[PDB]
Amino acid sequence: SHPHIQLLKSNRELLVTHIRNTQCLVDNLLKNDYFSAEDAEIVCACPTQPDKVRKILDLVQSKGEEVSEFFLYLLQQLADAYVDLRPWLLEIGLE
Amino acid sequence: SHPHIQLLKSNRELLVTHIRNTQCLVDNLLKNDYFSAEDAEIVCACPTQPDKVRKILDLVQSKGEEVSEFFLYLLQQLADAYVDLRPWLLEIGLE
Repeated sequence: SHPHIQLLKSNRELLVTHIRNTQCLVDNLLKNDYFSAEDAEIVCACPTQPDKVRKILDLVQSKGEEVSEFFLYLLQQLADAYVDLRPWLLEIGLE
Repeated sequence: SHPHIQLLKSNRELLVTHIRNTQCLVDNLLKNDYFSAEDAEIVCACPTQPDKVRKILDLVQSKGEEVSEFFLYLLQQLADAYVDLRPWLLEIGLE
């Protein structure tokens, strides 16, 4: 079976509505040779963040289980990277 | 005065210990023409994440108030980008 692909296909709405930045995702997929320039360009053509997430998920899924697993670990990494600053960033406090 | 520079210089330890990824930061500073290739290379030479954060802060600060403000808004943006996935990513559940 493909448990990581299934995770993406089964929780699409969560991902589509709750990823507010797709550039870090594309940049990392490019750097690690999972996305081509072509793939990034296709994602670029999608105007809105939700539309872009949909495209990214569609591409990742079609590339298969290993790319899907890599994507989920990337999300984990990114979600953890700056999370411990969240309290301070409210206190300072930015517009 | 330089309130955003002061914010970086006064909360260095928080930032140095609680930023776990510097690549998104460098990538965005490069894309927006605040960092040169030279600057990225200098950050690259720092082995550990804490060492890299120190270097990034030093460079941002020396570039001045507007770059410091941009940096703080970047941290805000990045901290918000995937934060709403944090509960799900525990549930699934990755290594």
